[PDB]
Amino acid sequence: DLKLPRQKVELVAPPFVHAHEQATKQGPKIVEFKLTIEEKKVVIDEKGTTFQAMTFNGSMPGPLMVVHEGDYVETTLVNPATNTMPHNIDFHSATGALGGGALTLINPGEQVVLRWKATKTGVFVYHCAPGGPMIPWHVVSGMNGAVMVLPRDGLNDGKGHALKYDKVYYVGEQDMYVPRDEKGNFKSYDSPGEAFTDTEEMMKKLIPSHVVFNGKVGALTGKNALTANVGENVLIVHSQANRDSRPHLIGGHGDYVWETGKFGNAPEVGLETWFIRGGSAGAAMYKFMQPGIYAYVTHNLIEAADLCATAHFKVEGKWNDDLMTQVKAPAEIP
Amino acid sequence: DLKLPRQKVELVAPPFVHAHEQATKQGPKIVEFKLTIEEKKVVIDEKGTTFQAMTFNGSMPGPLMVVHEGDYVETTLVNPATNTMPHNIDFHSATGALGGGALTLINPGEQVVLRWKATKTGVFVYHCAPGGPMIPWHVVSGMNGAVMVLPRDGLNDGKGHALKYDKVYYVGEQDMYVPRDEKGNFKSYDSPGEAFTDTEEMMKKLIPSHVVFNGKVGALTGKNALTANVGENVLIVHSQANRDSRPHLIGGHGDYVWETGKFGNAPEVGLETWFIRGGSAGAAMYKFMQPGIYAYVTHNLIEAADLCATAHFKVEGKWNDDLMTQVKAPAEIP
Amino acid sequence: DLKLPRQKVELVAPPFVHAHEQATKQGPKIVEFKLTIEEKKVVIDEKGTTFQAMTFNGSMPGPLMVVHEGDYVETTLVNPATNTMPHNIDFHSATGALGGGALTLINPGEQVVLRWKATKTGVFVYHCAPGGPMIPWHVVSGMNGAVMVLPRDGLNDGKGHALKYDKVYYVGEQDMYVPRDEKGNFKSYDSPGEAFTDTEEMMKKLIPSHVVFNGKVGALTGKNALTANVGENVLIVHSQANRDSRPHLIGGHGDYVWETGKFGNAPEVGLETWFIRGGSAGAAMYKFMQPGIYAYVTHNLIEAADLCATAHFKVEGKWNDDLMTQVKAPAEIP
Ligand SMILES: OC[C@H]1O[C@@](CO)(O[C@H]2O[C@H](CO)[C@@H](O)[C@H](O)[C@H]2O)[C@@H](O)[C@@H]1O
Ligand SMILES: OC[C@H]1O[C@@](CO)(O[C@H]2O[C@H](CO)[C@@H](O)[C@H](O)[C@H]2O)[C@@H](O)[C@@H]1O
Ligand SMILES: OC[C@H]1O[C@@](CO)(O[C@H]2O[C@H](CO)[C@@H](O)[C@H](O)[C@H]2O)[C@@H](O)[C@@H]1O
Ligand SMILES: O=N[O-]
Ligand SMILES: O=N[O-]
Ligand SMILES: O=N[O-]
Ligand SMILES: [Cu+2]
Ligand SMILES: [Cu+2]
Ligand SMILES: [Cu+2]
Ligand SMILES: [Cu+2]
Ligand SMILES: [Cu+2]
Ligand SMILES: [Cu+2]
Repeated sequence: DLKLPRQKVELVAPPFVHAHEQATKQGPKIVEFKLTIEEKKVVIDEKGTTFQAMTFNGSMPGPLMVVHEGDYVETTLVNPATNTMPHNIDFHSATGALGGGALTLINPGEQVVLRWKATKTGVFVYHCAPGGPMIPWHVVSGMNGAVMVLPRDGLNDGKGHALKYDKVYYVGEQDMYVPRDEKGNFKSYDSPGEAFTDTEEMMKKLIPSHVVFNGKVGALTGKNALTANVGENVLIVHSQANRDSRPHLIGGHGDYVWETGKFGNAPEVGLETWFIRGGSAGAAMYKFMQPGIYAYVTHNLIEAADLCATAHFKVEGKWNDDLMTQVKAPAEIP
Repeated sequence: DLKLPRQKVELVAPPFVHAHEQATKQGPKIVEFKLTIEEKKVVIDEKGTTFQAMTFNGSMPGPLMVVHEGDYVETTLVNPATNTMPHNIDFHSATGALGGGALTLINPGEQVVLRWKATKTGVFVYHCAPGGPMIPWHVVSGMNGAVMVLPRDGLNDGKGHALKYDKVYYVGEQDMYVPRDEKGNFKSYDSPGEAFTDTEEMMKKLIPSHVVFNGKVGALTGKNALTANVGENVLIVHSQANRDSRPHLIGGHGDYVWETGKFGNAPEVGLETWFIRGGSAGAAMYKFMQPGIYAYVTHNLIEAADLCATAHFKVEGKWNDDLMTQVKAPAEIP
Repeated sequence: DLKLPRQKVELVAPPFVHAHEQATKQGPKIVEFKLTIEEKKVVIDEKGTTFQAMTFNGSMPGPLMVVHEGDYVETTLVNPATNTMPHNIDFHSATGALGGGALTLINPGEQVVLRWKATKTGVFVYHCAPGGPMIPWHVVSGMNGAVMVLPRDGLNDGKGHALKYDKVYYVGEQDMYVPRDEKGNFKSYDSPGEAFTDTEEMMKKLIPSHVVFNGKVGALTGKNALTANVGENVLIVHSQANRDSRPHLIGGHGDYVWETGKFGNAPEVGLETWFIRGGSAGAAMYKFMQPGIYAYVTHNLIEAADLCATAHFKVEGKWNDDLMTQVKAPAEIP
């Protein structure tokens, strides 16, 4: 019935983002994505704590899907028979049927195909929402990601100037609720079903045990640090499907920030810390001016340093002494 | 002394709103409202948990009061002798005397009349504030509502285009603190005074037991779902007098949103989730494009699904397959 | 190497702010500040609870530093030998080296001199950040303040009109984590090092025991109330280095508010309550219209009334009956 060209997208694991154009001369197309649900026990910290995760495509967050305004997004959702629970998908970018959730419920062994038109620009959460108390449980178990709907002319600053990024990263923040036993050690479970009772009791007290980026403490540090060069404009897309976050780039700024994540609104300029409302994604762009290590954190510093919510950037380039200099190194007080 | 025409308003229970004009050719008037305090034990969940509520006009939230910029709002506050405590009222829309709280303290058996000029447009909280530790207790017991001060020319989009709503609903979100006994069951009390000690201990730990719309789990579901039709522009006013909230219309958007609630500022466009700061009201308008059920939630999904914060909309009209379609129904994986 | 005029600033204790110009015809200069770290046991409430504080210049918050865009800020940080721990400083206003933290780590007995160029306007947090789990601990122990970077032409409303304040106050909000013993009394400790284990356990549960302005319950009340006169435009700078806050002036408004704190963005108008994201500072200006007492609170009313987060303003001038009047004093119900 709908006769537009079709384009397949090969999704990639976060924090990377599949190849895409910013400004395009393509007209609308049907863009085809596939997500396969995987339920799996994973390690979430350096002490070896385990967690019953539920994921789109094996990752937390699920992959970033990128399209342009007026595209039709056609998603094949697959729930293999090796899973134990029904799942679905709700796109905050979509209109009707609970974001698609009412049309995508699939038992283990089934798949479904949903199409929605991308009428609203910005970055948006997607997540599983199977019904009732299951909705929060599936989301905080890892079943969330994001989709970016770009204007066809790319991003702008709201004063008529183009904003082009040199690279984009997707940082998905996940609040996790891992119960402790009487001795005070984290509990491990054999199945998501068995984790449910204890996990729900903890969830309703609203305090996470862990808050992590990309699924694990230290995921985006060391070999897996984010990278840039002095002079590069980097877009950081940040989502949180359940709980607020307050991103901050230590040693940098948000030069242009859409904290509510929606490109019909002009970005704010020159922020120190921005706010991602639980159930939303936002985006910040920064042109790096200095080399060295930066940390990207939520600026609840207890969550950042003690609960897991810290990423690093390693930046190459030349140090600018005009911007900052150590006038006198540490020395004994006169 | 002040010689303007007087107009009486018959308040209605939320989520409905008394009849009013958007744009008006009336000039300023003295608009007269009456609020009668009622203290009462109420049921707040489907399990039969009870709660010592304190309310304006018998409802949680108190009713929405609607006026226009430059009107004088004259409120008669009544504290009948059947109540046990002093009460007052603080309007965030008003200027001076702690929002009127310093001029409205009334013991059981008394009434008072306050007038304030509506110099600031937007939606604003009102709440009881009797002094000291009583202030939070009365507010989280249900003594809060909102008032909407419209521009005389009605709402606009900040680019010169009128925004007219077809209907308005008021959703008041209430964080409730109900203590549990040693067995882990919710406690019941014979009076608000007796609930005070246990309730205050719990309040200071900052985690609610319930978060509800319109006073009870499921208040705005079933027979009492909100309603609309495809093509209707609906304004949703949302208040939270004590704690943040992150409203989201599942399957829709906020087409025009004043998250800080104040109409001197242009609305933001095309939001997925917005943020209501504790101690404020905000407003979002959406033109429905699809029929069916929508849920309106705070997008802390634990609060929404497990603690009570979910409303429904039932929308009539024709399904738009261009916006969304199930391409292939659930079927066995090839 | 850098040959600009030098200007020394004598810092003053909050909530006051050192003398400065708004709009200036001075060009860039090197502005020189000195901060001396002090670790000390302090009383934080009227019951006599003690707390192991760590401070810049002996105060919580540290003093407000005021400069203009394009100034170079040269800070001497001193860690006297009477202290027990290493410390450093991170300015959110600065670019590179973790905001200066990577260049300013000093042991007891040492000092360091850092210079950074003020390229971004607004109000910004500064705080200690010595590494790892120490980062949150030093911040919630009191090691944070703010710096205001003004445009050279002073503030404006984003529609071409100047906004000039008659006075400025700095309100620093501090979340404190004081553990309790088995009887339920607050614990006291002999050193910050000894407070660390118990304090960290409590911090990771994310619920503060106290939330205070200017370091103590009631700090900004009584003799130490903030003051103004009817007709005065007052700027209130508010910071929170770790946790969100929702400032509200009871009986007033935010006439012009930069909630994200950055003067490259136009202020919002006519707010009731605004939001300071943890890890940021914001600023609100209000022209007082009515005399009397006002309270300035975070509008989580439990935090304000029960945990310590309330300041007062005493305002002199003539009462305006047009804005508000008690039409009928409290009287028996007919
Ligand atoms: O950045 C969005 C912001 O910019 C304005 C112009 O100030 O509109 C720009 O962006 C629109 C959406 O991308 C474009 O269609 C428009 O052509 C462009 O000027 C604002 O209207 C908008 O809020
Ligand atoms: O939506 C408010 C926003 O729109 C602007 C114009 O961009 O002003 C409009 O609204 C004012 C308040 O309602 C009107 O008085 C004005 O006439 C109208 O243009 C902005 O100034 C304002 O922030
Ligand atoms: O208040 C900042 C806001 O105002 C605008 C004009 O609408 O720019 C003003 O402020 C700039 C920064 O101070 C000035 O450089 C400019 O000259 C002045 O018009 C907006 O661009 C800005 O976002
Ligand atoms: O050991 N179980 O709580
Ligand atoms: O049974 N009372 O806690
Ligand atoms: O008495 N100590 O927990
Ligand atoms: Cu699922
Ligand atoms: Cu959702
Ligand atoms: Cu009351
Ligand atoms: Cu209030
Ligand atoms: Cu320190
Ligand atoms: Cu910081």
